[PDB]
Amino acid sequence: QQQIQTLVKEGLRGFREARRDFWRGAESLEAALTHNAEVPRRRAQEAEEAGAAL
Amino acid sequence: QQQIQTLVKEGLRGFREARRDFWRGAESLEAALTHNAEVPRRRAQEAEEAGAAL
Repeated sequence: QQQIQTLVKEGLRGFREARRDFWRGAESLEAALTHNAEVPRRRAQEAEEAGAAL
Repeated sequence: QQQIQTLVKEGLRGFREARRDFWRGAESLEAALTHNAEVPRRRAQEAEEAGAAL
């Protein structure tokens, strides 16, 4: 109950916190790499706006 | 015929060359100051294009 129960119950919990927050970061970065890429060549205000999001 | 005829005939001729070329420069600069001023605030490719003409 000290070691193995605690580990199963609440010993993976901050690894799983960090991992879901971390893949959330890459979800948003995957989306903003797309966003960064949808910039027309003529544009400059869209370029700095897209690039700030990236 | 040496001095006063020559001066009347062809003695003002390079002053008048320089002056009409010079007011021509300011005609085009008056027009390009207008041109420089017709730039929408959103724009950056129009800004550098207008500004190069100025």
